[PDB]
Amino acid sequence: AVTVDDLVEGIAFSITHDSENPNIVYLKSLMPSSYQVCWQHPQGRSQEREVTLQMPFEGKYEVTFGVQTRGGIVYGNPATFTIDSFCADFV
Repeated sequence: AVTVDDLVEGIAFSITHDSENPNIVYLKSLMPSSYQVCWQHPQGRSQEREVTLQMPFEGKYEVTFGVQTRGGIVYGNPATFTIDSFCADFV
């Protein structure tokens, strides 16, 4: 079964700023598509494999990636991302 130490950014999942607008952040599962996944992120919870976040406010943010197993959901340690400047469009 998958463990906490498996659930590492760059391996089990990725977090990426949009190349054109860095206030857009893409959460993506790198697990096989048949895996049930779970995200805890700055606007709550999502079980979609790919999640888009539009973050208007400058700040430091956490994202936790979880994977459904036989024994319930296993969550990795939180990853962080930062938003460097304010984007009024996303308010």
